[PDB]
Amino acid sequence: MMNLKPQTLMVAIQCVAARTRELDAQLQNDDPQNAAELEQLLVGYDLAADDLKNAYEQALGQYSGLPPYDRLIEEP
Amino acid sequence: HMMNLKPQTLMVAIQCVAARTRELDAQLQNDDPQNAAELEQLLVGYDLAADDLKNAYEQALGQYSGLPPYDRLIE
Repeated sequence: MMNLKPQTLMVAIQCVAARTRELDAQLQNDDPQNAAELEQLLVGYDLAADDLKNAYEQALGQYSGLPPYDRLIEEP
Repeated sequence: HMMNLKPQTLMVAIQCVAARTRELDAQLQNDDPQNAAELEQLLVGYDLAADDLKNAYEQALGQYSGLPPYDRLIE
């Protein structure tokens, strides 16, 4: 039940967004490797991303000066 | 007592940060010191996040049954 620190939330959000773009790039490759498995992972990454985003929207009211959420998830 | 992140979110985060940390460690052995300072600053941050994640996941291991050991996540 503890909260995560806002700094932790930024690191996690940026990390999962990058991993998500990495797997999307693989899947759009001409002859894809392990597609079923990448799609299963991506379900999980999206759920984690959505949960992080909710926690960050709380942080924005509590810790000053944080970037807008759309900046953290920018490509790049 | 309020973000209420799900255990599974913490698992994905833990794994993601451990992987990004190994990536930056690898890059530091490529023999290009150009941005070594910058990668080392980032690595401090990644380690801080990893510690905070680890704390939170240990709470989860106390509230819920059948979650994987922490060490399995960071292998």
